[PDB]
Amino acid sequence: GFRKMAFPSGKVEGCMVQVTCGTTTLNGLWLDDTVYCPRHVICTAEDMLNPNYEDLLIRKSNHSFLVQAGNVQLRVIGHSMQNCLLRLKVDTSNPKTPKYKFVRIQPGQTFSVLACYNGSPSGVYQCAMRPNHTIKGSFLNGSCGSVGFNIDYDCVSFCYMHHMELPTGVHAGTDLEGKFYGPFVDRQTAQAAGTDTTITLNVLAWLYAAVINGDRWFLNRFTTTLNDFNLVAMKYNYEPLTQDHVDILGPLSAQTGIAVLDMCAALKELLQNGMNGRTILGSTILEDEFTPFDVVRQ
Amino acid sequence: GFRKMAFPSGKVEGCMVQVTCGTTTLNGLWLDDTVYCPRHVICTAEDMLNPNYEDLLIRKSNHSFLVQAGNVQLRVIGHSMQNCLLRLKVDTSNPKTPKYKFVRIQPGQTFSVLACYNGSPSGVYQCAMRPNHTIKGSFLNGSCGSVGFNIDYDCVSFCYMHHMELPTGVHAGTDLEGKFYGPFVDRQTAQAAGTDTTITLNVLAWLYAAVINGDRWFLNRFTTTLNDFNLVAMKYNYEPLTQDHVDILGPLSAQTGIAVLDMCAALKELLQNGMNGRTILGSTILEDEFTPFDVVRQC
Ligand SMILES: CC(C)(C)[C@H](NC(=O)C(F)(F)F)C(=O)N1C[C@H]2[C@@H]([C@H]1C(=O)N[C@H](C=N)C[C@@H]1CCNC1=O)C2(C)C
Ligand SMILES: CC(C)(C)[C@H](NC(=O)C(F)(F)F)C(=O)N1C[C@H]2[C@@H]([C@H]1C(=O)N[C@H](C=N)C[C@@H]1CCNC1=O)C2(C)C
Repeated sequence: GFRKMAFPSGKVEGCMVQVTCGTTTLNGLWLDDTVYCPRHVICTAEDMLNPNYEDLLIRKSNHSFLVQAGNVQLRVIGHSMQNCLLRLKVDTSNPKTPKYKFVRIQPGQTFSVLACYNGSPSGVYQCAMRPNHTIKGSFLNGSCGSVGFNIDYDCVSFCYMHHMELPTGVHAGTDLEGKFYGPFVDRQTAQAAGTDTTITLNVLAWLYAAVINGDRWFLNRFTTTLNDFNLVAMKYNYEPLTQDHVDILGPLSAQTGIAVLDMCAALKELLQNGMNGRTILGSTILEDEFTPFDVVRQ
Repeated sequence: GFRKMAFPSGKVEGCMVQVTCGTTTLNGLWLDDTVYCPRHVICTAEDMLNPNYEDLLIRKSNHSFLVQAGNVQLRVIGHSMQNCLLRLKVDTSNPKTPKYKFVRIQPGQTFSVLACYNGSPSGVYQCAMRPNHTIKGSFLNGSCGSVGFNIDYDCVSFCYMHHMELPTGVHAGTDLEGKFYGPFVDRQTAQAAGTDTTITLNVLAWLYAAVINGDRWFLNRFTTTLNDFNLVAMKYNYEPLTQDHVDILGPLSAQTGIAVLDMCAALKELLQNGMNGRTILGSTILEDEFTPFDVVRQC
């Protein structure tokens, strides 16, 4: 009784459309009278080596954008570029527009992804912004324009739009202002991320999830200092723990009766001695894509 | 890049309502002018061992059922009992009703669950119907009436309505005709899941996914017949493979060039010799809720 859960996607499904330029098709996000989509929709195998997007956009008209909201075609009455997105103005305002915000998420935070193909939603899953600013998604051909989001009350916080897959199989994209997460550019050329690390704050939160759910085999009577634990974190490619992070784990610490630095001693033991064929919440690996907030909500 | 993915939940979100009888509230599924919900909504510590549902139902008027679709109350116009569900006729037909059907999901097949509380959807996740007819869900108090479903093209196939949690932490419920999956009853009494077994068709799909992903340390050159693999599998509480299962794995065997029965011989050795601390797709435990359809669609 503890698993990856995505937000219900209906508020986002009502905003998904299909945007086509010539032979290139991807998904767009339709909010009020604006459609947001990745700008490389205007590209045709000049995806490579030299996308000069200013040169390629000046040569386009409104008429060269075919935007389809289901059966209906919306007419583009304007267009501008913002960073790596296009903002297409259309004559119709989406009646299904939810209360929404655009936010830029921090590494370690999680969001739900609505994977779309030809404007049509096909799956929903949870994932996280990695410390190296990639995401470990599931995106196939035609998935560009799919969005990541969180929902607070009735408000959809859009945080990700999908652009590309790196050769390691992880993914890269932008916020809804079109600025990439990480060092990447929307050009079909080989690009690497920085070396990733494990999200220590999330592993600790998931260890609290396990205690809350009856898995306590890994606890122990020892404890450790912050710097003592951080020395072990660095050896195993975990990111350092901050007093602010300890402060974030306060509510989970209270509800379980295990001080943060005690859980760190437990984690230190799991890194050093392995898990010895046992499981935690049904997993044989230390899970790092649940935030403290995700654990409390579940 | 393989991961569990749920169907987009919007088509079901627009059908979720709250149903309240006195002190007990749970979720209902509003399609056209019918609201479907577990019948134990009419109970009040009559839940204990022996609710007499026909007795409790005859003693209830339409006005005792408080049905709320978000902001607005819906008026219950009639009601009947179908197996372990109530069917509430309301005066309003749901304008958001999608194309739908009611299906009986089979052991081994997967579906998405929209977990709801007080008629408000809170999360979506994917589930397998286990061979012992339970599901390994994530349901808290108030989750009853949450539904599981698949979506084909534009049509929602409803297959599950949540009723209860068994002592091992797994969950039981019914199809949308109110017939329970498994030998369970909606009575708060001593009940236990049967012995689970492992969904072998899905473990084999997972090994194929691992081969597609470049991991093939577990392959060997032994051969096995279907019958000799099934005899070993049952010794380890694995489901035996059927004729149809071998056919279902055709696409993945063709894609990888590994004959179905050769992957069976790979699995047979894993069952008999363990993993010896090696990992498959990052895990020392064989996943059995990822279907051959999920592997095929995610490649
Ligand atoms: C994977 C590929 C080698 C093709 C390339 N990657 C690199 O060039 C890199 F090495 F720089 F990453 C790449 O993704 N693109 C090439 C080109 C865009 C993009 C693209 O096709 N986006 C798809 C949108 N529908 C979603 C992708 C497709 C497959 N799975 C996804 O997620 C732009 C960078 C303009
Ligand atoms: C777990 C409990 C000991 C309470 C009991 N279980 C057994 O009696 C068993 F052990 F027999 F299964 C049980 O579930 N119920 C008691 C009673 C219904 C049901 C119930 O409360 N359903 C909840 C619906 N809102 C969802 C559950 C709650 C907690 N987590 C869930 O999923 C009925 C069988 C009429």
